[PDB]
Amino acid sequence: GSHIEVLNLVTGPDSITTIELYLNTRMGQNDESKDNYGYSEKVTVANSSDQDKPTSGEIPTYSTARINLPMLNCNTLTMWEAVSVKTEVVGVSSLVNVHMATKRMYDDKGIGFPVEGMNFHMFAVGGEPLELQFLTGNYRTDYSANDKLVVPPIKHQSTQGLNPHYKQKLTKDGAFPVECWCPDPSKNENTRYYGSYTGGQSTPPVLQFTNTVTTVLLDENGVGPLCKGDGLYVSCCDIVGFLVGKDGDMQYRGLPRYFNILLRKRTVRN
Amino acid sequence: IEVLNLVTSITTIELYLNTRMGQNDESKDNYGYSEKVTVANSSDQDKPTSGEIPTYSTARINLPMLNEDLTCNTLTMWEAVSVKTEVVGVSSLVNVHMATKRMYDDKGIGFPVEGMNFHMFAVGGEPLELQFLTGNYRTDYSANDKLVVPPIKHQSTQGLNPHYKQKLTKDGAFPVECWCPDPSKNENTRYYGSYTGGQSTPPVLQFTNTVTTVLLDENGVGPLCKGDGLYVSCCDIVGFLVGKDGDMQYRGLPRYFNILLRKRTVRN
Amino acid sequence: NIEVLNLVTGPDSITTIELYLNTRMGQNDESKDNYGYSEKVTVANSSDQDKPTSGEIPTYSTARINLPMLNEDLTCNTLTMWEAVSVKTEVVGVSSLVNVHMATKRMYDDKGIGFPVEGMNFHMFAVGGEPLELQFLTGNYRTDYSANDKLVVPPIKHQSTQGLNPHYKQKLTKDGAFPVECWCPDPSKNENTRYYGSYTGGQSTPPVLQFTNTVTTVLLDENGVGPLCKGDGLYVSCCDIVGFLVGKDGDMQYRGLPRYFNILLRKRTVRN
Amino acid sequence: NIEVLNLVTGPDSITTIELYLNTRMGQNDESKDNYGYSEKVTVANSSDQDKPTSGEIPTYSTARINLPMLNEDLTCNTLTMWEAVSVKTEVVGVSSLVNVHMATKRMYDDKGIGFPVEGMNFHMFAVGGEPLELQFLTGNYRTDYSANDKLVVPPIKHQSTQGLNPHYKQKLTKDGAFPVECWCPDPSKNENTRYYGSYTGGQSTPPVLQFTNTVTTVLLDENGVGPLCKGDGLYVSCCDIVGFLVGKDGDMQYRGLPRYFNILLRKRTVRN
Amino acid sequence: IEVLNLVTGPDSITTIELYLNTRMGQNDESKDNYGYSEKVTVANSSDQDKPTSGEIPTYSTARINLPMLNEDLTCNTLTMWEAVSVKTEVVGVSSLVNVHMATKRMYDDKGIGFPVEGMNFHMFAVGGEPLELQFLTGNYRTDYSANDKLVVPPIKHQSTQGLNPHYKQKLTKDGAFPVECWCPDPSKNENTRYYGSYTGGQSTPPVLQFTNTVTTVLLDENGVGPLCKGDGLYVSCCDIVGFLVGKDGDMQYRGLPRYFNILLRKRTVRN
Ligand SMILES: CC(=O)N[C@H]1[C@H]([C@H](O)[C@H](O)CO)O[C@@](O)(C(=O)O)C[C@@H]1O
Ligand SMILES: CC(=O)N[C@H]1[C@H]([C@H](O)[C@H](O)CO)O[C@@](O)(C(=O)O)C[C@@H]1O
Repeated sequence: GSHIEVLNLVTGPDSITTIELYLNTRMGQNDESKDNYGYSEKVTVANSSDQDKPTSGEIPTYSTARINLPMLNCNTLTMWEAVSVKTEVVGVSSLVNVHMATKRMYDDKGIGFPVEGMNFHMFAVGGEPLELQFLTGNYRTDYSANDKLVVPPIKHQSTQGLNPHYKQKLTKDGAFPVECWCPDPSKNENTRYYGSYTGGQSTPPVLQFTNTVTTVLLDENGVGPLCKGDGLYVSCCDIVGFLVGKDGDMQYRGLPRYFNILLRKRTVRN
Repeated sequence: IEVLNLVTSITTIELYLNTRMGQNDESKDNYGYSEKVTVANSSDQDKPTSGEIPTYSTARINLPMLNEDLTCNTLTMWEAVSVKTEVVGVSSLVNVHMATKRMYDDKGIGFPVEGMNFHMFAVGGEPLELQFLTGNYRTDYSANDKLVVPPIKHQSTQGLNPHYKQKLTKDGAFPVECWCPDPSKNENTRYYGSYTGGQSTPPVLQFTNTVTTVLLDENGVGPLCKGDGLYVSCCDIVGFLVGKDGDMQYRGLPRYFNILLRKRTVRN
Repeated sequence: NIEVLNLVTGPDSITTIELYLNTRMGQNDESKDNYGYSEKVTVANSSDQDKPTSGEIPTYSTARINLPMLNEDLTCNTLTMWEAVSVKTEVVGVSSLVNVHMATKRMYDDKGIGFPVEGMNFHMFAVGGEPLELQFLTGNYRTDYSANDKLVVPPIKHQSTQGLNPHYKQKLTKDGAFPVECWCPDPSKNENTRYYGSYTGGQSTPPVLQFTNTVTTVLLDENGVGPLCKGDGLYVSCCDIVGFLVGKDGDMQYRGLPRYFNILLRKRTVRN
Repeated sequence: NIEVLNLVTGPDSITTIELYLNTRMGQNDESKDNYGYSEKVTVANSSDQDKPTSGEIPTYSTARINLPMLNEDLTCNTLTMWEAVSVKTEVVGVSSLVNVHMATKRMYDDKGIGFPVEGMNFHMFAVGGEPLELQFLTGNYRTDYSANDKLVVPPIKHQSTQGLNPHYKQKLTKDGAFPVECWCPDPSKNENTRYYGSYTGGQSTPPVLQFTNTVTTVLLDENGVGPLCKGDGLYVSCCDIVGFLVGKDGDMQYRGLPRYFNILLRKRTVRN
Repeated sequence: IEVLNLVTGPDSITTIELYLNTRMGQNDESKDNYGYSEKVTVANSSDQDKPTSGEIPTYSTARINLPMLNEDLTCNTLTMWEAVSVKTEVVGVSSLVNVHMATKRMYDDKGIGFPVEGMNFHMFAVGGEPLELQFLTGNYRTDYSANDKLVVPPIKHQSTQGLNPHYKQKLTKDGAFPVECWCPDPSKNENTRYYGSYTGGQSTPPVLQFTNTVTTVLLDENGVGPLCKGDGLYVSCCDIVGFLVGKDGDMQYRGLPRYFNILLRKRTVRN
């Protein structure tokens, strides 16, 4: 029904390190050598809810990585503590393109449709894998066209709400569908996550990019994510809209995300 | 309640509430949605079908029973200090392959869940106090006798008539469309709500585990839990699912709560 | 104006006033159908034949509240007045807009939802120590209000009233009588009132509304002085249009919601 | 460059100026029909035949206000100037946009509301101690303004004026005469003026407007110095376009609203 | 660069003022359509995506010479100009209050001409060296050979539809680097501050502000601003305010100029 012991900071030289990385988008065609890279395959639409079987590659998934940190280690131990992150979406300016082979405005005389519609942006930084809760708009969705997707082995009506028997951890890049996995708010004590969704059909994307913003990862007690086994975990998804082909066929478009994470040495009980 | 000193003594309570859009049985199809919306032919024959009406989610939590010294003139109560609350499953709206109407002459995406959004939560030391107010005084709720609605109707209930009140004491039973928070009461509850209307309006939603909502009032006093009960209420409508033929259903999402409480001494 | 002196201290120096105002959208009789809405909107054939029907015009809501009497003697060197310090105010019944089964026009070839109340939003409130002072300004100087002689409008019309003509003023002294479309707060007066307003227009625009019991609006001015209640009267005014209800055949009515107020006042000494 | 010294204190060291400016949308004669609107908008057949009709072009509103005389000996090493410290400004008549019964196009097969005034919004104001300095910049260098010889525009046309050509400048010295479409604030000058503006475009966009008497805008710069009023003149300028009125047959006109100002000034000593 | 103390006293501060005109595609100030692109064209297929010359917006940029600081470049410390703050505005916003140009129009040829509307893209950067760029495109197959004055990579690969760090550049030429395929490199630009926004969609209302009252601080979290290498200050921007829709539905980008007023101070550094 209703429901690590942190000591002092280590000071002096080499008590701080920074980790820098980017994650490329996982919209469905996730192979950097292939023509549709950075987009999904063409979206298809189920005839009925009990025949909802998306094609292989039409499904966005989370991006994720584990980064090795310098090895630190007794009655106490030292852990890396994530203090802050500077993060930005890369390639926003690529959306200033209206000459691609797309549907166009004004009786074939106007601009090509820009990438537009649904936006979904999330990132997470933690000291262990992001903990996931299963929740879907259709419990009957059949993911069997792509056995590389990680989804529950059984299906039940209750998964259109919150059924806590259906959980996971984000342990693989380009494998956990966004549409059915979300952060588990009853866990993730050692991760910070931030997300937004703007829906609708052809909604204008609203995006910003700057190298001047720092996000503090410390909690209300002044403690950041503590990196278990000297691993830092970073996850994200950045859907910026749909590309609309000549005939009306549509694909998700995603952009990469950059991270610069500041960490510090923290002594902990052992 | 005359509030005295803090006891120096803390606890947290964690829970979620599932949405009550109308199909509220977790074992059946369409859980977390309403039944198909229907439309009255006239205002004097406005009788929603059973299960097409969203209602408030709510629960009462039994807190740890505090020692009380009835021989003395003070008592200890739990005081709700703050809450971290989030809508769960927002990413589930990133789905345009469901059996829905679709864009661009049957070649484009399925329509995502879109349209009206309604988001509210409340945390208090007693049931959320409600005021009746409706868009149509004549609405007939008799297709579902489990709904809690007034026993009589009157034209004046399209505005504020203070003779029509209730308390949110049952989950999945009080229609959002005719009950709102009573701003003349709720001295011992904090509530927060928003509505964004229109037909096919983009949902705009956020989720994070980093935001704390302070529940202390202007005197530094949080909700005080009468009889060791903590009351949590919400509703989170994120839009409508548009079926192939244009039939529509409300879609709602669950809400998570993590409430911090402390012991407070009060006059008995 | 009033010469403001020190605050009065002690255990009787504060009071609070709580009230609500029901909306005045046009059908303002609580015993009748369509309460809280206007009558059906009609459209002029030409600007010189612009005569709204009775009850299709929203008006301001207003009340004067009697405060506890101060000053048993009025011949004194100084007097005491109630000073409004702050207000907690909310729009009531926002959740009532979560209703798409009313007898309305509907989406997707008669299969989808009923249209929710949507379109133009207009929200304002005022708290003062005397009636809200008003300036006339209209979109059409020729508008003929004679279908309803209970509306308070100027007795003469002139072209210049489509801009600001300071010869056309009034005070908000009657509930449900001053049309919103032709009367606005007079920004050259209202020294003893605080007012706040917003407008979001367009045809079928989503209403965007909030409600909470946690927000206090401070009424003190830049000198730390709130509205001072002349004759021990507190004046509260508002209007809250949340959109239009679209009937089956396309006919439309304004929809308004009530507003709640909880006002904190304190005793202030003034020169007499 | 004026060298600022100390503030002058004591009685009579502060003054206030209150005024309003009526809108200059194109029909700018308060005695005539359509005051506060433009004439109907016309559309060029080609960029080399872009000759707007007289009265279809919004212009800036502006006034020079004579301040109280600062009488003093002019031969000494200091002088006194009025310094504008802050302004409270509001758009007047926002509630007038709550009107959907005017002779307009209407919604839902001639059954619904008249279209409210909607679309493009442009709001700007400026307070300074000399005229607002202007930069010419246009969307079409060939625009022919000769239908109305009272408009102030450059005497020559050149392709480069579709960007910033610093040889094309002016000063806002006349009300209802400088078109908004081709004159903007010069950001390389205006050291002695503060200006603030916003534009929201699109075709039928909802106007989003606020009004309150509770907001003060500080005019002091980063060094604590406000506009200094040369020759005891205070310059106020604005434009407030709130959208278009859509007539029965689809003909459209700009609609503007007046703006109110309350400006606080103080005496400042300057080097002579 | 090892940053030491501020230089104080008379002449320790200077200001730079400039504007940059927009580079939408027709970038010749003596010709018609200046400040706009040429007419937008649409590829028939992905492998025939070859924009016409002049239809492609590029970044504006300039390097400004600052007062010379070091007569002897072999001293054990040197002085550099440090950019502290910038006041920047988009110029000519009021020019968008124009609905009588030769455009498509509303309401069955009776209403207003369409105003410039749709996609907005706004960015500026101030730094002590050229803005560092990362290549990223919506279509690796885009053929820029209709205009060999555009600076783009000679070899393009599918991986350029995401972030491939092998594809970088520096913004060293005005009116030459297309916005559609070059963005700031977030893994570099340690000595530049950049700010950008994009609002997309088809006919979206432009939402724009202008004022002379806002100062943007360029100091980083350590209190250090961009340090001007070789006494050069680098300013870059792009301000797309939408499209002009011609009578027949043909569309062109419209851009506006941007003004900058930059305050700089003398900073000692190790040499
Ligand atoms: C709100 C309302 O009154 N709905 C009524 C509906 C609608 O008028 C039509 O279905 C059109 O949607 O008709 C019913 O026969 C039905 O379908 O069950 C009765 C129901 O009470
Ligand atoms: C604003 C206005 O002038 N309304 C007038 C209307 C409208 O012109 C039409 O009904 C079209 O809606 O016509 C009336 O005969 C009516 O219906 O009562 C008189 C009324 O004065």
